[PDB]
Amino acid sequence: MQIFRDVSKLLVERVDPKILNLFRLLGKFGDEVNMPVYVVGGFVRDLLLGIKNLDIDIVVEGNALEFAEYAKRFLPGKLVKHDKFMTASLFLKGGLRIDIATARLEYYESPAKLPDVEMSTIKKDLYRRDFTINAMAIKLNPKDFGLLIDFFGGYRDLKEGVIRVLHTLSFVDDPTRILRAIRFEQRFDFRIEETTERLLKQAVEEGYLERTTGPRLRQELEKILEEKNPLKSIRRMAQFDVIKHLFPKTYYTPSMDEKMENLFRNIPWVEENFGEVDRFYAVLHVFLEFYDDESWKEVRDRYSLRRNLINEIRHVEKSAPALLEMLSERVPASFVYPLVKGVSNETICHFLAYLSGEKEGLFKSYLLKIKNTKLEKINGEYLIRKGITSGKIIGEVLEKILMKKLDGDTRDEEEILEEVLASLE
RNA sequence: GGCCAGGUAGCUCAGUUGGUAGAGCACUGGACUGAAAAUCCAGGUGUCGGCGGUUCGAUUCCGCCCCUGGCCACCA
Ligand SMILES: [Mg+2]
Repeated sequence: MQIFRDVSKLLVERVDPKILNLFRLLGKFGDEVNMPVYVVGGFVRDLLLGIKNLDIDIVVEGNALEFAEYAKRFLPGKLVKHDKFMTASLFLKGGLRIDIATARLEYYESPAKLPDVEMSTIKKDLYRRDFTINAMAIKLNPKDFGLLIDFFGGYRDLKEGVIRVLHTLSFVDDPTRILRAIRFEQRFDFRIEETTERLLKQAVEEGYLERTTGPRLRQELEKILEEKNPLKSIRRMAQFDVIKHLFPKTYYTPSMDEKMENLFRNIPWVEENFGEVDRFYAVLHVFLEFYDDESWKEVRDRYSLRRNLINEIRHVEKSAPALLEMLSERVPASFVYPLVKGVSNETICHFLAYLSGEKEGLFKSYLLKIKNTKLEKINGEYLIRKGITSGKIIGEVLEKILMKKLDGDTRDEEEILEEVLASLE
């Protein structure tokens, strides 16, 4: 299979001129310090796919700290060195960020061994990457500038739309990929080929998913839910039995599946009308239903979660069937008010996950009715001017006139107020 | 530097239809007992992190900061 290709034309045509000049300069610097310079990762992939990619990952063969320190004087900005893994991050004044890493054999020799055929060193660095499409590099050195370097066939997999791991232990080294793969499947329209699907299933069933830290898995989950087709992602994780390994007490049934369908269907509506909605907590709302205190404590400790989330969830699971019967009997909005009263948008999404069709339209209508229709006059300071006073009572009265206003009867103010006061006797 | 969480008495911590402060312990004495391991009934605790805003009124609703913890900052 063909390894090297010429992307130079694609480079100059597609890439932003600023980033391009940065590439040129970095390559030249590399020639000056006798270090081969590459740009690697998602940038290459997106470059082939015609997608804008801001973050740039540079891989040099040599000391990356020396290369960065060398490129700092010529490039305005702030250098942050981490001497652990020999990596540096150079923040340019333009707002761009350059990530520079070291490619070396962990033995090698000094001075730097000259270029070897097939470029073993950089190959060794690209073998550690997750998927073939992210395993490709591009040489920035002026002589070789615009050289696409693909050992593992990431180009072929890019044309055929294939998600493929590098080796059999890929999911063992970084089980987070189990999620990421799925995300990629939904990021583009791509398919996970047979072997890595087997490797994924094996990885999940062997409990490598639980070994990894919570926050990373939560991060990849959040990234998954912000992609284009969340439903297909959730169902994909369901196929691989990922959901129960992430959340032990969550069992994915056709009922829960339908809930997720309604949920993702109604999320754009809530986001439109009620504003920004966290999709992670929106999904956990359905997932974490009927969790006992122990399990909730564990799942909250693993992936850090709001301590008040379980209260909202339990509120929903408390008022859901009653809500169903309310919408079934065409009950006035005054009775549906206390349930959705002070709740978060995520809670509202959860409620919407329980219904479709006529009940959906009705609940949305009542929702928009509650969102609007707030107040005109009277309330507290004006009730001070009147017979009542001193605390809770007047607030109760407020809720009364609000309820009479939500029942469909609205004319003016003190008329409804007088009705309420007459009913207080 | 990025992200996710917390701050409630001296300590560890609960508390959402906004509506006047909560539990165990820290803390003392006595009954039984020469004394103790011990249990019994028990004597009062708050700028609810800081500050604006909405409300008659905010620990709560919201925005901006202070502080603590965790994840991450080769691969990721
Ligand atoms: Mg980067």
